[PDB]
Amino acid sequence: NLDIIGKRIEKIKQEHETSWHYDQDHPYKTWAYHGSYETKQTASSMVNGVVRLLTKPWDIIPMVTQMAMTFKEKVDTRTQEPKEGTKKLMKITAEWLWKELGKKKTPRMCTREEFTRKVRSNAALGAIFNKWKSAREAVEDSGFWELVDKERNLHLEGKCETCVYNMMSRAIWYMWLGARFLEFEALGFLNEDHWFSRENSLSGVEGEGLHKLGYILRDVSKKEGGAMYADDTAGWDTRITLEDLKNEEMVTNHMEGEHKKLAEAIFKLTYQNKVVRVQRPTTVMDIISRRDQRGSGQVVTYGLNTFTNMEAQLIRQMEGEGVFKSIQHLTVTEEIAVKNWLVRVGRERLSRMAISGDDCVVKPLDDRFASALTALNDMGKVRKDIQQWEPSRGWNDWTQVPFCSHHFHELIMKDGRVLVVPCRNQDELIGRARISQGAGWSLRETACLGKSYAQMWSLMYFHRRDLRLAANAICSAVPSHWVPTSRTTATHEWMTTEDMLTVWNRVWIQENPWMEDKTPVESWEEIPYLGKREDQWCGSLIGLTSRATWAKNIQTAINQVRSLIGNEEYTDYMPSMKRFRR
Ligand SMILES: c1ncc2c(n1)C[C@@H]1CC[C@H]2N1
Ligand SMILES: [Zn+2]
Ligand SMILES: [Zn+2]
Repeated sequence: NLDIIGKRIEKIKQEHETSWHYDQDHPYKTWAYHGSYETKQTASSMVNGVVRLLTKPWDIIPMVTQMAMTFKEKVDTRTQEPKEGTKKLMKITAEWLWKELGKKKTPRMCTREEFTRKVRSNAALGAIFNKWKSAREAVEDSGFWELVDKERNLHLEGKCETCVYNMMSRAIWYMWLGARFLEFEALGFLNEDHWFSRENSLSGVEGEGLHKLGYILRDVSKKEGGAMYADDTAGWDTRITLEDLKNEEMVTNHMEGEHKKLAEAIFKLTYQNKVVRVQRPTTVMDIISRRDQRGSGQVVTYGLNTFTNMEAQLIRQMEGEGVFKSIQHLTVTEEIAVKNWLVRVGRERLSRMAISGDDCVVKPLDDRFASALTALNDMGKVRKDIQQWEPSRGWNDWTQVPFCSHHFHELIMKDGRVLVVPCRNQDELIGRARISQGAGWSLRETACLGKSYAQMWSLMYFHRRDLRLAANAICSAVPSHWVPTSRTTATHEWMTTEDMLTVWNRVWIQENPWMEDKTPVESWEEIPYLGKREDQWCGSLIGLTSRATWAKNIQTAINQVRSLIGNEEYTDYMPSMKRFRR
């Protein structure tokens, strides 16, 4: 309690000495509350005019148009302590999992140099405004690094002064760039050195890319066993227990010297004890604390979610296979059985899973897994939209399994070769491409963001008639040499000025380990579409009068956008499609 968080609390007390008051009408039940102080401030979604002018039929589709318009009483809930048997299962599994992940890796600190480079090419590290304008400026000023230095030496002393969260089924905890640096220095290696790659972790998909995920699910489907299970957790980040945070901290057992000490401080002082500031309209700032739940940087959150999800799913697999009988208590001989299972078949059981943070697909040895719920429920990983003790429903076909907001189609090229392609409802794709975030977008910057969406569609969603046509239209409407951009940056092969046919050949043929025949594709007409009925099932407007008029008159839409942008060098990509090729 207050000995680890007090210093942080004390410091804030003073910067607002004119405003401090222990409010008696505070709305917190599960968060420990400390005090309040005076503020008065808040980021709505803006429309991308380039993409909207080239997607006119979707102007009358509410599922698209409603996306651009516009629970914190789930952050304020509590998880129960798991039973002794559960805690033992988790500790044995976590110990074994860090050793496996460590066999072909070496923990190490990330550098000021590495951090500086990340900030100087716009990765969302969730920082705040103050003393310097942007992150770009703070990193070049040596005063910052003295602030970082002061904190760094405070952490080696086992104490914290400035590592405080700012709150804003989503909840994002921004920190000041300094606290973010120290998190990255100690734990950045998990992402920077690919601990959750499929090669390293067997269950993981870190860095794999949307073009690989379907091939990975088809490889899991080839294993002998039961249905494919894809159970979503209800508010995963809020169900992370203090026992979870303690098993995650065991990565420090593989560290040495300074690194070990810096990493122990991040886990102890910032993850297993937290200090947060929250906007309350009644407008004040509330200084609240709690020991459990996930509140880390988004990138460390991804890696530790993947770890604890891999652990939870191996234990659910152990329950289905009868490795242990009850979660109340692991006997002496059950412990040795669990250890022996892990050593004997643990790596095989990891390969039966695809795990992306809180998102999983599991192909267990058989369907006993469906009704193996005691460990999963007692660890607090309660399933979404199903009653606590109702057996999971599994999927019989890998092409129907949801994963990372997609499903996957098997698509045969006219030349016999097999593509496994990513897909989702087309209203979701079009609605997202019509949205920008933040202020001060020039017309050129708005055009370059539209071009980023268009090139992603050409590479990932070429098989959707409407998206291949709209992607060609946007790329024809934006000057040929203008560089695609984003403001928060899977593997993004579409972020390039290289010709998209050359990039398609590299991704889907040359570098595709599931494609034996490396014969290059010479034109977009060799690249197939879904069946027309399947395209309609997944949200295509093919067949509607609105869509026919849009396609027939597309040059008029392209020319409207070219007229707004002005007298620039453009390329016509529409003749890459059979119907515009005369
Ligand atoms: C153990 N620890 C770290 C690494 C390896 N093995 C293999 C390759 C070369 C360096 C890095 N990746
Ligand atoms: Zn600190
Ligand atoms: Zn589909």
